[PDB]
Amino acid sequence: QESVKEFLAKAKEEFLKKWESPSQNTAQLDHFDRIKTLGTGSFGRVMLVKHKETGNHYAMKILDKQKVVKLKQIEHTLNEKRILQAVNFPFLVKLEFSFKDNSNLYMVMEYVPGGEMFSHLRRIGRFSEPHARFYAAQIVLTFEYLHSLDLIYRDLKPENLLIDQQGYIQVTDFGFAKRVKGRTWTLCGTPEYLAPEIILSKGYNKAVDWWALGVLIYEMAAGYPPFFADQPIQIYEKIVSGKVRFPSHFSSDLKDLLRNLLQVDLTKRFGNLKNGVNDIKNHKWFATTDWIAIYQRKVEAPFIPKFKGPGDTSNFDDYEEEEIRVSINEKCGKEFTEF
Ligand SMILES: N[C@@H]1CO[C@H](CNC(=O)c2ccc(F)cc2)[C@H]1O
Repeated sequence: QESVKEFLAKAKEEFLKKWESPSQNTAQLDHFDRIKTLGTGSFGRVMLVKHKETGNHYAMKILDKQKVVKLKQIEHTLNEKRILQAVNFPFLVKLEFSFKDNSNLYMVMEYVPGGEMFSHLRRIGRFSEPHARFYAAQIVLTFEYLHSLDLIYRDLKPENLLIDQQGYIQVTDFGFAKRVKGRTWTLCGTPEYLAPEIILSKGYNKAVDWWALGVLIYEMAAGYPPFFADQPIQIYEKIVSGKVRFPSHFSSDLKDLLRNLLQVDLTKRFGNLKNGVNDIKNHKWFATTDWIAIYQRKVEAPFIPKFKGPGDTSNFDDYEEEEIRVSINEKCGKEFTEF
């Protein structure tokens, strides 16, 4: 379809111009008031902040340079910021500013007050097939966009899908995203979502994102993931086995799509065949989906999150509030020169 082809050609031109000349140093810490911690991690946290002059709210991701180095995430952190400042798509959280100081790296993103898909899924138990299909269609279009730019995402899971005020998805956390034209080798991702070729230490490609979509659709429609077990070693054994059990309430069309996404042989997996993404878009499970209307945000969403305004944090959870310290001496300057 020439209209999709010309869309993706323009998308790649615009991405490459920003990729080749990344923006740097577009804000500073004392232009923001700190409001609340929204999430934590091994080397960083995300905080709700308010810009002092405009009053706008943002989600500020703060990474400690010394911890990034110790946990061997330097390349990944540079990938994350360089990719985020270059992309533009309706279902991706937008990077608004970035900067660094003696101690930390900062990525200031749009704030999405509806919270994570994960919270809403675990509260209701499972989504109906139409509800799962609405979110799945947005991921299919997002992966078509990213893959056309030679980007692998590598972190699909319900916690990384935020729900906006119109009920649409915004994908966040580009910590494992990478520009890859062929194969890549790093072990990364949450256990339940890993493709077999990652578990087996192979050189793998963008087909791992389509496997992860299969896991996400199964979990949305069942309420639990397909390879669930109590410990990672047992999860990994189930993933590599080539078997799955579907609930009887799944439609036949859903089962068929999932068998083709959760295909252990990556050379036979939907999304990775000669027709690429069109084997997924044209599948019977998606027959009711108007792909253009989803992209244009014209479909009424199945669920509108409840929140009081752009400063409401009620859909995120509570964490111990810790200082943001900035040393008087510069740390790890060489490693993060390009940030
Ligand atoms: N666990 C670590 C700390 O929290 C990170 C993920 N959270 C976001 O990316 C985010 C949250 C809300 C929002 F409005 C925008 C972005 C993760 O790396």
